[PDB]
Amino acid sequence: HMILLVSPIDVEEAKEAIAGGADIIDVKNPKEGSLGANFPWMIKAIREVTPKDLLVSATVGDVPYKPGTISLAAVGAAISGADYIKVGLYGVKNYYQAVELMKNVVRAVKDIDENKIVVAAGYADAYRVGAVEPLIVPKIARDAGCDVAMLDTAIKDGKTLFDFQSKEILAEFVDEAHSYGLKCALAGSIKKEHIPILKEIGTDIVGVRGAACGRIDRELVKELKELC
Amino acid sequence: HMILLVSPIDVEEAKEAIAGGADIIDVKNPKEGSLGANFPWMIKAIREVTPKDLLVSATVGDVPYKPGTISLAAVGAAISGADYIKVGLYGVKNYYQAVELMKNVVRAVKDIDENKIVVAAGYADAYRVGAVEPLIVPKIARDAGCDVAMLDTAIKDGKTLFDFQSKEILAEFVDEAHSYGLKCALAGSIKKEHIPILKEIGTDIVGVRGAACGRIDRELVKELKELC
Amino acid sequence: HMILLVSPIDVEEAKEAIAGGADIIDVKNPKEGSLGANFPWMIKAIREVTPKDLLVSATVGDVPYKPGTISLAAVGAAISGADYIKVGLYGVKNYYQAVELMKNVVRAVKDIDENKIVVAAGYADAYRVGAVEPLIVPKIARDAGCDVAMLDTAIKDGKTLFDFQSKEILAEFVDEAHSYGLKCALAGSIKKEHIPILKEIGTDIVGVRGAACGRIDRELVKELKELC
Amino acid sequence: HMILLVSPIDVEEAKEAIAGGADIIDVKNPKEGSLGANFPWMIKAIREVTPKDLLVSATVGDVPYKPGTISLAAVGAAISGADYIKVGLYGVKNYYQAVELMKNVVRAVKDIDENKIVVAAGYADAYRVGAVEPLIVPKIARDAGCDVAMLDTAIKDGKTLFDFQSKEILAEFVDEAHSYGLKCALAGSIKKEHIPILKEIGTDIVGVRGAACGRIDRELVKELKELC
Amino acid sequence: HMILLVSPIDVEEAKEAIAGGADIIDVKNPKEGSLGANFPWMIKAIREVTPKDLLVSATVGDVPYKPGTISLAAVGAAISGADYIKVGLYGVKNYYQAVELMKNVVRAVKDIDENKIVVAAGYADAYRVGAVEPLIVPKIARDAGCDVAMLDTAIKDGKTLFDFQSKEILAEFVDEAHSYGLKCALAGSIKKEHIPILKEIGTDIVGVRGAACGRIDRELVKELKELC
Amino acid sequence: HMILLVSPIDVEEAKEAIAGGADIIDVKNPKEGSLGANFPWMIKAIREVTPKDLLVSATVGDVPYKPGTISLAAVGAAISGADYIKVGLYGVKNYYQAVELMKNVVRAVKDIDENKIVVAAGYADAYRVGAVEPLIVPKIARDAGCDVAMLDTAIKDGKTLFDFQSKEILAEFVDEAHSYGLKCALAGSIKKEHIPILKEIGTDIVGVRGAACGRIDRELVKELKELC
Repeated sequence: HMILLVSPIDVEEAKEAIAGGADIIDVKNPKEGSLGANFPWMIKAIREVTPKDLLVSATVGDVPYKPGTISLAAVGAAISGADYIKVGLYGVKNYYQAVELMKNVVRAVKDIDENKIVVAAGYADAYRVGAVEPLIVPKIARDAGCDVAMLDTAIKDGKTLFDFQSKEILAEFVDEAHSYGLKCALAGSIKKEHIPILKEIGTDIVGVRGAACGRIDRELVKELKELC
Repeated sequence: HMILLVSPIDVEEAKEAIAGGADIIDVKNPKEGSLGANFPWMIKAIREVTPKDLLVSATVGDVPYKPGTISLAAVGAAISGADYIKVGLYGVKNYYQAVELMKNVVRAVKDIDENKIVVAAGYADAYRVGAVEPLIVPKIARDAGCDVAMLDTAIKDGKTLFDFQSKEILAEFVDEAHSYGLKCALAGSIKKEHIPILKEIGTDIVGVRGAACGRIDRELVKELKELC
Repeated sequence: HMILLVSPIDVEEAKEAIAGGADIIDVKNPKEGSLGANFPWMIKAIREVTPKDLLVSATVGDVPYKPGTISLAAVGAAISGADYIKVGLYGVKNYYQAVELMKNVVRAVKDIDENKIVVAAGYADAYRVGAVEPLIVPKIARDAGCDVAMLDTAIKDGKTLFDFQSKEILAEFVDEAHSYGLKCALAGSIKKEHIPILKEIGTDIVGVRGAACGRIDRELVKELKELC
Repeated sequence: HMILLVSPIDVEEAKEAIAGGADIIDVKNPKEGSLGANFPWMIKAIREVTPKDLLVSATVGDVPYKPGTISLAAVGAAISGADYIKVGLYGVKNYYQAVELMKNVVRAVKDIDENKIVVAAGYADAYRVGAVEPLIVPKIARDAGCDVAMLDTAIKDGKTLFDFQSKEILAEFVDEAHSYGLKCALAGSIKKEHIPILKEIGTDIVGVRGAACGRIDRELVKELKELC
Repeated sequence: HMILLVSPIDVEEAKEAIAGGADIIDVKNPKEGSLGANFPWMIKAIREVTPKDLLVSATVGDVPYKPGTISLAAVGAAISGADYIKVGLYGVKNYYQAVELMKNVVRAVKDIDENKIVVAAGYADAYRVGAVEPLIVPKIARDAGCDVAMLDTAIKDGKTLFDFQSKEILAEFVDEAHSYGLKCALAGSIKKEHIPILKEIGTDIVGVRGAACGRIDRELVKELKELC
Repeated sequence: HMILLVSPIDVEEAKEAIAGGADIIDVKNPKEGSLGANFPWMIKAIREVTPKDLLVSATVGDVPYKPGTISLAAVGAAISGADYIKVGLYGVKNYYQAVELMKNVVRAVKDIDENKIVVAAGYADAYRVGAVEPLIVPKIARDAGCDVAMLDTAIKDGKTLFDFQSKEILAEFVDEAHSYGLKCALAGSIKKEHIPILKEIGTDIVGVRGAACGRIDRELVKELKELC
């Protein structure tokens, strides 16, 4: 079974995603990057509109290597109502820098609530932005004590997760994350056609917006949910 | 009268700064830059050790132009016990970018408590790092609804605030901040010799570490406090 | 009352600008940048064709921080017949560099004739080119002993002065320049629609080319002059 | 016979260079680069102190590719009293850019006085600064209608002309300049030991300062003059 | 008499070039740059399909300044069947770096076969890519002991050899190469119209592809051969 | 059992390494980078002096992403007598670029001699130079059909393999390479103290120079060999 994560642009789109059967309502800000951070008031508004039985995810940004700043930002997201706190490993260049930043984020979030989930997200197209190698995100997540290893695309030019990573390499990524006791989330201009492929490789969470649109349509969210 | 702000490296140095008569205990992390952010657990530990009649300040970083990330970081610092939240205007390039970021930080902080103080900090040596022009900091603080306009040095190579800014320009900066109803904080490898000059021009807050030292000595803090 | 400055590409366009009622005939070279310098023979030819009761302006370039070179260039422009000598503050990064360069240009020009006018020009979109903050241009002009504080756009991609600066900030810029005894010139793909706004805020000089057009039409210059 | 060119730092050093037997008194500003431009008032003061029978040289800078600005700067230097106007081919990247800039400088100077001399100067160590290839300076000078082809060093780290160019390549440079009817000037931390080598290859002008120093000593200038 | 060099994209295009009367069959890989290196198996396949009375040329790349790597690559090209080993002087910045790299390539090739020919190729548009000045290529080839001095274009945007170099400068380049006992090859989006000009100046080898197309046609190669 | 690889600077150092018990004699050129390529004549001289029962290794460089150039260079190294052909994965940015380049090198080498060994070498400190993530080298080597997965240091500032990679991460690297049927070589300012650690984790080959010195001493090589 695959969990459906939807990233609405506003409170109205969140209601649509909820009505359609989305499992996680993700709060991000595309103007600030792939995993750009939205504001504390927006995360709070989204947690307020989201039913109790569903989880809210929020990004802290396509982050530079600033452990202190990002640890404080993760506190801001958690306090604001995020159940999943997601870090875009953008400015971190290698395994060690990424583990150092993520360890501090993990401590910061768990200190707010031990039940909150930390997501280490790498970019499938990291080479286009100089970000940390995506294939080492499962080890970064394992060694930092994260709960979820994720991939998304950094540049939103229409090129998908599958244009940057082969099915075999992605299947290896998922297997490796699972071997470390982690869940695996995959996104990057995902289309309905990609859903059975992601389900097949054992992906735990799929992230979408475009596939549900143009604005989010509950009928299309329902269609995606059925495919999961 | 000038308020003395001291930036201790640890809880032990904070106790030393408190014992010596420091008015504000500033929590920063030099490893992450001039106004590098420390961790939520450190801000909390410092507020716990600091007497209730003294204020705690915390930096959110030498920030990139990421309003959402920085607004969340400001929440993290405020929740952790910071009374003053300081933003290093590093990655912001002009007046508009700086106002947009600071307006969002002001909302994030004032939403928690209208009594918490927001400091917009520019770099006296901004040109060495590509940061926003320091002389427009008072207008950025005015237009973003900040409480304090501050200058510090970006590069810690021993060059002081006075090596980058003339007494006349600094006196103009202080007068302009006061004309907009703001307080003015000045720092940048400040030495004991600089204190009467800063007092003379009407500076509200002086920031130090090196002058109180290599470790923070309460006797040296006392000496600086007497000069204020 | 607003003075109309027109920047013709050749002697024929200058005649058109003169016939249409332009007050200042500005000699620049767009091939070398926003305020690119034209040649001594062109400034001389333009002053020869321009009636004695009108003033000739000439740019010395989108200048790097080379006080000696620019002071010599200001001499070249003045000797060639320029009444206004305009410096594009491009390569100067801060207040101090800009004041040092402009003080030397002011000496070079005032030594020739105290009646010749020195214009310190900043870019409304300075952040796109790394140039000195435009909002400190009035203080640079005050402290260097310039006569006019000006703004123009650095990149000629069709984005105007009003796309980079708000009416309120521009009104503050004009008021500040006037408070220091300076005149204020504003340009940056100015359109006919912008003229009443610029007049309203107390702008002394408006610079155009595109609005008077693709070639300078005397009828269009007349229309702009009537609006001033 | 080799002509001795000396670059004094002030009017007092110029008097010393004159007394020692220097043939050309060169006015440059090392703070602005290898061939950094001094101010119009300094060139004028040097021409005023220099006897009628000696020539004054002045640089217009380590120039960017800005023909208009540099043509105006050459006018400033010529008007100020420079007999030789020297252009440092720094920001020009190839033959065509260098010829375009130099042709305009040549027109500008000759329009002031047909008897004035234009010097195209390349850097022996151009690769260290990205400047135009020094070995093509004789063709640039020929094709732009310059009078002198020159080489100097861009970075003043103590590395000489001979550390960057072999005697054979320099002899070829001199022969080529002579074949085009040009004079050849050579400089670049020249020492007394280098003088017979430069004379041997047929160099017309040698540029010094250090070899005459520490301040210029007329006795050492006399010694260098005897070696020429 | 001018020799016709054609650069086919595959074995089939090579056969067309051969049938049409091409004298040299050049093996390059546009994906890796202007003079990008193809693979050993491709050079071998081309040498096999080419009649023994015709020569095969192969590039080793738009090379960085890595003498050892490039000397080994030249061995690879020679062993693979290349008669002409062409080096694109891309990453070399000046005369000395280019002579050092080329001397090592010459030794590497000569140690395989004394009869194999070494081409030192510069870019007519070197300024666009930061490559060594094209006008010094004849001296680099002379001093490194190369057999051929060549120019091509670095960027394949449709701008030709004649857009970057004047006929006079090219005639000087050819004369200089001949004076050093070298052959001269010229290429850079050459069109049929350029052929009589190149023949007139004494060019030994002309390089084409586009002028023979769209795929290479033997009829078009025949037409170009007649013009040679 | 660990194999001892020694990188001598000359033929005399190679003899010392051989006499001391070195198993692989590695030919590199530090002037061109960490894994800078030496010349064909040097590889040939080393293969000649080395007893036939020992293997010779040679680097093709800290390579840019130029498959054709590098494939030709690998042919040059193989033809010259290298048994191991080592590629420094420097300019390749990700898994895909590295696999593409390495697959071509593997084909080029195999076409010369099936018994020759291809080493895919990554940098333990890749982040300092922008090179491909070292932790994905075992997958690159597996997928390109290489025989050996190696790590070395890019910058020779005295910082070792152990300063950049933890013993656990290195043990994982070795286990992963072995799981894909590869051998693992580790180097990077290795000291005698590091040898038991490398042996413990199952490293197949250890690379040294400094630990055997100052020039290579057979007594010191013998000591290192005993530790292996």
